[PDB]
Amino acid sequence: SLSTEATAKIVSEFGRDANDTGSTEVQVALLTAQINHLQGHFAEHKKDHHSRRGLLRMVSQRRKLLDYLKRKDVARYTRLIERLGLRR
RNA sequence: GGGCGUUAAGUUGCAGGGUAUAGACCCGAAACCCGGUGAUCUAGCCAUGGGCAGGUUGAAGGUUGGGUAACACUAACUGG
Ligand SMILES: [Mg+2]
Ligand SMILES: [Mg+2]
Repeated sequence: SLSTEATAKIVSEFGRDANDTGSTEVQVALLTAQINHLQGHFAEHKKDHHSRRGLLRMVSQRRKLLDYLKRKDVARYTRLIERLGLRR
């Protein structure tokens, strides 16, 4: 689950202060950040089915809570995906 | 007693009739063996030079976009 140090960086700008660790902005950011790095892990290995199963949770959850906010505070999303990368 | 002999002139030439060896009345095989001449046709190969109007289809490969959590996937265009 990446480094205990890491994510320290990403709570800023996304969050209003450090240890504001629960804004939906950050977890999404935490998830993507892992996922992205973590796609390297499945390049090599790749027949590591089990590890993948955990991945999709990250992806499922990410997407599930990326949909939550779509209902609350409009364009509190259109100010973060492009800020990050993903709307495919 | 028996068998074969003694009682029957031969021989050397010349001509003829046969026969033996020879091609041995004449013509005639398909073949067998020896030694030469042939890859200017043709089979294959070896160098060295030529030839294939015109019209199709459109593999791999590349680029881009869609698609994926990432892949798969898919669309043009390019390519030949
Ligand atoms: Mg562990
Ligand atoms: Mg010749």
